[PDB]
Amino acid sequence: KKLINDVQDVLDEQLAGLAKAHPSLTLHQDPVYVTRADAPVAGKVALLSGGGSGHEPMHCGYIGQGMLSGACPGEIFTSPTPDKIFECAMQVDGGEGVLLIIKNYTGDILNFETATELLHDSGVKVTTVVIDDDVAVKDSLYTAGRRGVANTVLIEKLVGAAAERGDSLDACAELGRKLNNQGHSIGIALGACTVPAAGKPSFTLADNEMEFGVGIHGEPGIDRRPFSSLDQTVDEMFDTLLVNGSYHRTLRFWDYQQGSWQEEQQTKQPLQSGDRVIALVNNLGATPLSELYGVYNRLTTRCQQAGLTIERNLIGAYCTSLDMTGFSITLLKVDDETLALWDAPVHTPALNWG
Amino acid sequence: KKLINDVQDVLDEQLAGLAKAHPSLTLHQDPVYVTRADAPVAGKVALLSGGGSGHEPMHCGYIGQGMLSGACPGEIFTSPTPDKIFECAMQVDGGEGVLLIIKNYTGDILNFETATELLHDSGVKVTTVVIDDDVAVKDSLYTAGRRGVANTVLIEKLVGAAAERGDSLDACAELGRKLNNQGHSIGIALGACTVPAAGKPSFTLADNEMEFGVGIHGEPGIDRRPFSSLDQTVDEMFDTLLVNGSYHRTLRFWDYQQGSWQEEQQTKQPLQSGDRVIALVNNLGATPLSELYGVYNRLTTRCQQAGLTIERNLIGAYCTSLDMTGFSITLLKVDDETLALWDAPVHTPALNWG
Repeated sequence: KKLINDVQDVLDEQLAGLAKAHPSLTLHQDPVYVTRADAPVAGKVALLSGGGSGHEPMHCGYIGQGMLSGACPGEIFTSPTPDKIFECAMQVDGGEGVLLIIKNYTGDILNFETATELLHDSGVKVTTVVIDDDVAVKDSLYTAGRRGVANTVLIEKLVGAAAERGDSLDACAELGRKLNNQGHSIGIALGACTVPAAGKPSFTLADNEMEFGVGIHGEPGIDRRPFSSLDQTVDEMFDTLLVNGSYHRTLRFWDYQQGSWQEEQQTKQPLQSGDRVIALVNNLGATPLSELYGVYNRLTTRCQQAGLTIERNLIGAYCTSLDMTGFSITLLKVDDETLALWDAPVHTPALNWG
Repeated sequence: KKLINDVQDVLDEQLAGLAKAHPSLTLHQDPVYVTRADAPVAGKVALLSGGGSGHEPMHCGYIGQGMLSGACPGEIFTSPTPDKIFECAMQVDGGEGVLLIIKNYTGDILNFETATELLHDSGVKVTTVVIDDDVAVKDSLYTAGRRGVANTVLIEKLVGAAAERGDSLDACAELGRKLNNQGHSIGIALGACTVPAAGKPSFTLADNEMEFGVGIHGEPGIDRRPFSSLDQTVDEMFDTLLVNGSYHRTLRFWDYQQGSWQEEQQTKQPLQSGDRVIALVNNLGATPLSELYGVYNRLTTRCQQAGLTIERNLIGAYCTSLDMTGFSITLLKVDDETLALWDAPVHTPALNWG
């Protein structure tokens, strides 16, 4: 049961609605991508992201002043192909370079890496930010690292304010990478999503089961455990953020000066007493907004007990998984300079403040 | 399967979360209601509404500059009692009177009318606007008229901007009543919501059925019909707004000069070729945002064919029914003066622009 017409047409119809609804956005065709109406903006770093459809408002909802210059939607839960990304970046280059924000998945990484090389060869100054905030990893053989989830939104906003303020390409990439090392996420599901071309949900769950450590692509989580109460659920999530906070991994970034990928080992420290944070209680798609307030209520108690100070918050549907019933919690460690970037103007379909 | 703890505590915990999340709000206790942190604002008409919980963000998400002065939440899908309303109005009176916005339900009307008389007797200048936008009525004996649904949000914003620029109580009331006569709504459901004290959803639907003409209290609609496609669904909704737009009914308003209720026969005219409209595509709770863009896409086509011009739009979760899978469409006739009230600053948890 989905509000769609023909299955071949679902995205054409939804992107048509997006363009008609938002005069500040330009829907480009052949290939299809979205940019701010006034892109390219001369003399500022352009910010680009993209990924599968089915995460609305991520990413097209974040295109506008103080956030993304453009976004490349793909098929449902499928990365965009290098051609969209190439053309989108060429469309938004304002003479100061383009920063690509890439969520850590195999498809996304491959496609965005391919476009990056293609761009550099056409003389576009470009570098990259990889997001890998989801702390839930199944104990098995593999490989893919940590997934990029809701902290992508917070980094997009903070790096967007830096770009808009007029920071250089390198300063913007450096902030994005630093913030990646300081943001932590975990998601749960009480019910699965259904992809239009399915006719049945991603997975099934008994009435007393939750899927713990879930992504954004409808995938089952790292395991099935009992669902007992909101407080218990929030408590296991918050505890996991702490115990899985420490993380060492190899990441690649495009070095445009040398025309090659620079590998780096990077370390995340866990959140500690005394840290100041931005909290995102993110709807995965079909949870009542009221329940998210109940989650926020418990989250503040656990933060207070652990010595964490929530400085700012976002509560709502910011990075979704179609019609999945569940939510995620993201905590991102900030300071005075980062808070000032948060409070800066943003004028997008999904986030607006002045 | 709900994100709650003890059933007795659901609202206590969600309202705690609301208050901790939003420093611009003050949560008052004994009795519980919500106001702007700086209420009462001296020298301006105060706007107040309220209703059952379960419609979040309506109404507490609409408290702030340019919209509600305060709101009285009741129990899940139950009107607040006269004591909350009385105390809330007393808290927000700025010396210029209080305007109560009431959704047309048996419980809401009785409770807000009782508080109106009480306030009048305490020397508070007060009057009322009734909202009865839902054009779907079952053909049977009953007697409650038309329900107040998502047009309440648009009216609260437009009347909120007029109160904020300094219009008198009478001018704000007349604007609210005029707007009520020019707005038309209809909702459908593909899946029912579940109230916490239920453990089963409010109705069941075959996989090819929809509940047509549904409200916001999880009630089944005016009938069950086949569900075939997004387009057919939107078309039946749109067609229904037209054919049921004409409406003659009796409303009561508080005359504060005579200290009595003033009955009035009021007429709604249907939407017509050449009309300019604000369009709201409202999530009833668990519909993916992407699908709402597909609805907007079809809605624009039908509006254009009918000769209607959509001047502004809102798309998202603005007046919900817990975890109901469905949506409503609201069209409100406007002119230059009304659009300028729409474009005016509003600073609330759910609506924010500059």
